[PDB]
Amino acid sequence: LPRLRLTDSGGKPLAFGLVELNYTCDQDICELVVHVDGAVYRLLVGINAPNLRESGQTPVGSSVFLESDLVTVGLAVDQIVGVDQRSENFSVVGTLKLSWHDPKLGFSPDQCGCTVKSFEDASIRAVAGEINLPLPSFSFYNQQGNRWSQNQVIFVTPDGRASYFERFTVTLQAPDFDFLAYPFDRQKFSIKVDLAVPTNMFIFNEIERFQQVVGDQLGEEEWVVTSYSQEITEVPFERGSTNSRFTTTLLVKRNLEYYILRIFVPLFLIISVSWVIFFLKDYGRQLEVASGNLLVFVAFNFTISGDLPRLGYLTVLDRFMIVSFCLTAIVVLISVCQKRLGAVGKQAVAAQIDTWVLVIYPLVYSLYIIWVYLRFFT
Amino acid sequence: TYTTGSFQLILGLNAPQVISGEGEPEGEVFASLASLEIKPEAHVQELEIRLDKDTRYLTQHTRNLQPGDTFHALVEPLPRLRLTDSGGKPLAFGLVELNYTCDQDICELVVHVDGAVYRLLVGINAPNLRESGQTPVGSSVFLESDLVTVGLAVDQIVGVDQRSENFSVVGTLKLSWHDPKLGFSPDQCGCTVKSFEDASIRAVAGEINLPLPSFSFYNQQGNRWSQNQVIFVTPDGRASYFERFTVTLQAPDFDFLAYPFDRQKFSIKVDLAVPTNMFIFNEIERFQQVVGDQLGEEEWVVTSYSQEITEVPFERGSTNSRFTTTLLVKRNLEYYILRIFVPLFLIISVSWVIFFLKDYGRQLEVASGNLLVFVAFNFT
Amino acid sequence: QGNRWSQNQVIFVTPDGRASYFERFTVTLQAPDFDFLAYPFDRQKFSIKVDLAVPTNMFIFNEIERFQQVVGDQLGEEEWVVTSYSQEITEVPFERGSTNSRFTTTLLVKRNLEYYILRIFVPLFLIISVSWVIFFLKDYGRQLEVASGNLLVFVAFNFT
Ligand SMILES: CCCCCCCCCCCCCC
Ligand SMILES: CCCCCCCCCCCCCC
Ligand SMILES: CCCCCCCCCCCCCC
Ligand SMILES: CCCCCCCCCCCC
Ligand SMILES: CCCCCCCCCCCC
Ligand SMILES: CCCCCCCCCCCC
Ligand SMILES: CCCCCCCCCCCC
Ligand SMILES: CCCCCCCCCC
Ligand SMILES: CCCCCCCC
Ligand SMILES: CCCCCCCC
Ligand SMILES: CCCCCCCC
Ligand SMILES: CCCCCCCC
Ligand SMILES: [Ca+2]
Ligand SMILES: [Ca+2]
Ligand SMILES: [Ca+2]
Repeated sequence: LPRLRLTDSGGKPLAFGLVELNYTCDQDICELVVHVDGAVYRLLVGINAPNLRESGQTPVGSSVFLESDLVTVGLAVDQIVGVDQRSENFSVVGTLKLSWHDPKLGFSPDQCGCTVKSFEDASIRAVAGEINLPLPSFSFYNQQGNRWSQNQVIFVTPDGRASYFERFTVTLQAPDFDFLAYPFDRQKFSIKVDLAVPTNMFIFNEIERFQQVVGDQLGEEEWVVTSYSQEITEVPFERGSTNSRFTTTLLVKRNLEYYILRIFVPLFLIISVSWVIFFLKDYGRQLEVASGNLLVFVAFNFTISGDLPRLGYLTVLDRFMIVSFCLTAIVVLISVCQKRLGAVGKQAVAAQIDTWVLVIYPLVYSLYIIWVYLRFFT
Repeated sequence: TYTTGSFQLILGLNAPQVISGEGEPEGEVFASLASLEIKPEAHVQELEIRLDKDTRYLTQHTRNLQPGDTFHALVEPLPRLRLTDSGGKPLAFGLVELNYTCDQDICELVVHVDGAVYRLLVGINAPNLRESGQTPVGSSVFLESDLVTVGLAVDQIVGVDQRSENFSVVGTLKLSWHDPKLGFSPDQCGCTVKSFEDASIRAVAGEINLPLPSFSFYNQQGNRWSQNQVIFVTPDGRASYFERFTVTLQAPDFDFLAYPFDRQKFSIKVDLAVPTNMFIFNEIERFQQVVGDQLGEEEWVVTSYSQEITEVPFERGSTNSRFTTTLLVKRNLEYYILRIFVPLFLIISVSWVIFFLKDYGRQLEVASGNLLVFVAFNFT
Repeated sequence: QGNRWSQNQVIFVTPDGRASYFERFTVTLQAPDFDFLAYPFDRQKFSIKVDLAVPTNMFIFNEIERFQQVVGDQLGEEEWVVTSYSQEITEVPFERGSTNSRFTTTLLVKRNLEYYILRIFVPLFLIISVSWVIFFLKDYGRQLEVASGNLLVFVAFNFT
């Protein structure tokens, strides 16, 4: 059995549980708070109902405890306008909508001769401070710097139904990025909207899809969206209590054909040039061609240096480039050794080395690819 | 709990209008203060003070004295002792002992000791300071500084500029203190928490006309971006501040001589903008992990961290508190080793191996080609 | 996108009630409709949309005035060449129901083709011709050496 007590809105005690409790109102207006402190329990409460021991009827009348105001939310993404891979942030353009019901905002038409009252170019905080009523203000959790806003409007109906509309361009931090498997990496773009009020005042309750969540645009894009989701949760809030959160997540991947055709095929041809020369039996020509192919490899590497992000740590592509360069240089070393062996009159050993290299090199490349796949993608 | 504050009391005798709370004084008095019939309660406090080479002058402020009160002070290790009001007009001089009596409605006093370590004894309504006997009784005679709790957390290092020697960081800051002047009565607002939003501590202090512990970043470059800025106060007077910041800080201490094997320190300094006799940092709160973990790799790897409170000289004399967070960082060594040193070693080996050849034309041609390969790799 | 820079902003009204607005602007506009697949032979549209912030039952665009040339001529060459333009008034759905008017200006533009042709394609053709012509030789060592050199020349031109 837990302890039960009753206090006013300031914390002054009024009654204590004996578990049951009773009180009678003396002041002009009494605002009460019920404390239960200690497992699952049943709490029964009534006003002007001394028969709570044996009620009989299903709960009648209006609710005794105050209820939170319910908010409908929706978000749509129009265009991803940038991604920063060193500072780990991205920028997005979209639209946001909020809707709720509050009888305190209602008005009488015969005093204005109008059905719709509107506020323009003002944040919800400013309007709340102007009309001296609490409203469900919000913020972006990972916002970097100021936010650009267009078509900002709030309008209210006589019954008290209010709605908010905004078109935004914002930059959001994303420390969850992981570029280890570049360019085969997959990322998540998460947009979080948090209410700036306690959960006992306002709470997100429904999700509205006023448009397509991810909009289609003409032409190609750098990032391709595979799927999306939307969810409502609760998170701890400053000064205790809890605040609601609305999250939109986009799963994205890069364009693979671009990287494959631009990098890997020319690299394969360059490697093949250094492999094929071992069929020659004139070792001077082999040495000269190997020396030229190393320079060609370096030139291609710095030509593609533009598609090589500088992050301060190694990706898959960097490792492959390093291994390929090392093997290309080892080819030149072996060619010099074979030239010397042929000069001293041991051509048979040079031919045996040629056969060994021709057999071994592709096996080494295939084994390295298998190892990379095992250690980075499973 | 109990409560503290000032009050107004209206007493009436056969005057039924008093219960309305608006009774104006009338007639001839009938009641008086009871405490005036006996001796007043004494307060005694003892302090140990030291006059360093550069700190030969010391001053202390006393609480307010009511008319009719008396003040006593003595010093035993001889330095000079004197008493002045808050402006500074002299009131008494030491003979070392000193004595004074209060004439004005409110008296604010300052004790001067100037010249080694000395004992200072002070009392209000306590002429027996020569032989006190009892351990220091009552409330403190000298005013006390307000104690502030501070904490800081780092979320992400977002950039480092190696030519201008500055870096940028994202994190969270928290402050908490207690001030009875900020207290309020709930029955006037029907609420337990009063809040201020989207305003700096300076702006709120200027709006409510009360001193508050404002702060700044010592090495801040340009403007600072702030989110979720809020101040809220409880009826007892407990206040707290919260902020999420993104800031760029100068760091002239960087040294890149041993690059890429260099090690650096990222130091974040928070200084109070008020004298130490008003507010002072006293405790460190760890509300989160000081260094937060993030998915993926980072350019800089944090090895260790520390947090410390110190005191630094302040403009217009006195001193101000400082809270410092330091991160020790290093670069990723595998990246540089695998990307630079191994290919360089292979290139050097190519130029070394050619000397086994006995056909010097081939050796010359291969050396000439390898020099060009070296230059190409260097610019790559 | 972001803030707009404005100069010479003025509103003046006559006693009869005739009012007019004037502004000189510099602005950055988003254009997700771009498609660069056929680069450098691509053609694009630059669209400028002005929307009234009031319901159509209050104010509506009714006439188009050509106070100047829509596309102004400037000395020197430009990266983009305007081929044609158009102006039109339409109606679009508005927040809190109803409708709002829209005024659209569209410019059809293309790149300078001579620049790309002369700078890229002719040297590439000559480089390809060098690798084609060597097969007339019957000394295969010379052919191999020239092919190896021409591959490096190709890579150098590509990164140039
Ligand atoms: C290393 C680049 C790829 C070249 C093709 C290799 C296929 C395997 C053929 C092995 C032949 C060995 C003959 C002695
Ligand atoms: C200079 C690059 C490293 C090459 C390996 C050198 C190891 C020392 C061997 C000395 C051999 C001398 C033979 C005459
Ligand atoms: C490939 C670059 C262009 C070179 C000109 C080719 C024109 C066609 C001539 C075919 C001649 C075949 C002779 C055996
Ligand atoms: C999903 C990832 C597929 C990666 C395929 C790489 C293909 C390399 C082509 C080399 C051809 C010579
Ligand atoms: C969706 C998972 C894709 C996994 C691709 C693995 C490729 C391994 C070879 C890498 C060579 C650089
Ligand atoms: C802590 C610093 C270690 C530096 C080691 C350098 C290794 C160079 C490798 C060369 C291999 C041929
Ligand atoms: C409208 C597009 C015309 C493209 C013409 C390309 C011309 C290539 C010239 C090559 C000469 C050797
Ligand atoms: C694009 C990566 C190419 C690497 C070399 C592959 C050799 C395969 C040997 C069977
Ligand atoms: C979507 C991947 C296409 C790559 C084709 C490669 C053919 C050698
Ligand atoms: C993981 C990188 C290794 C670089 C040297 C490879 C030589 C076969
Ligand atoms: C963390 C340093 C790894 C470097 C390995 C080098 C092997 C030749
Ligand atoms: C406007 C296109 C001119 C290109 C001329 C090319 C002549 C070989
Ligand atoms: Ca990350
Ligand atoms: Ca420095
Ligand atoms: Ca597009």
